[PDB]
Amino acid sequence: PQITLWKRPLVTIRIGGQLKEALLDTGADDTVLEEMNLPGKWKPKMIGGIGGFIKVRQYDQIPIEICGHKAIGTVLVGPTPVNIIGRNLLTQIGCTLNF
Amino acid sequence: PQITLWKRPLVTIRIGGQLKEALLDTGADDTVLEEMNLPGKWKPKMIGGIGGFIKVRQYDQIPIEICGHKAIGTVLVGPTPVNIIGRNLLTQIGCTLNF
Ligand SMILES: CC[C@H](C)[C@H](NC(C)=O)C(=O)N[C@@H](Cc1ccccc1)[C@H](O)CN(CC(C)C)S(=O)(=O)c1ccc(OC)cc1
Repeated sequence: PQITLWKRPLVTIRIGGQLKEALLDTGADDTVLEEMNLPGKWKPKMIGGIGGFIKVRQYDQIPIEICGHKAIGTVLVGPTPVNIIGRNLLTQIGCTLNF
Repeated sequence: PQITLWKRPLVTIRIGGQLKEALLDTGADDTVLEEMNLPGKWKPKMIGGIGGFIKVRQYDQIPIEICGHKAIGTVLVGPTPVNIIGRNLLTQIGCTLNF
């Protein structure tokens, strides 16, 4: 799709069999989802943004369908203000910025 | 132009006499610039992201050129680690996400 930006670019994602809403975030290096259970091993990680750093759980090689497009990659889980799809997965689904 | 997301989507902006590098950020509602002593009236604001909230100064109707495209609107100024072009200005330069 072509998505304009007069509203937040929120899309439905499917992960671990569940539907969620998530923000397509070109200013995010990584994908960070609100607290949830995901299967498999994870490792502790810290990530930072505008207000400082937070602790997250890093799950590698997780499948996620974003607005109908398949990705499989690293998903961070922790106290993010909103579910965020970052560049690691935006690149996988062929997302570009255009003007 | 088309901008891929393999790397941070940094572009050159002009506001004042300072050319700066800023992120084209679809995850940002508002535009947030690194500390700079802009002239004019402002209002205090708090904005929140990963790690919590920071205090910024809200300046209105500020001309900013983004990649040679003229925009004018609200810019938030404070202790962000990166200059952030938000949706309020991305819409004005006709920027979309595409996949
Ligand atoms: C991967 C971790 C994290 C998500 C990301 N950090 C990095 C290093 O990519 C980030 O915070 N990304 C930021 C941009 C960024 C990048 C690097 C360092 C600091 C910030 C994000 O794109 C915009 N922000 C709003 C979001 C959190 C809903 S925001 O910046 O917090 C924000 C919040 C409110 C705004 O206006 C209301 C505008 C912007």
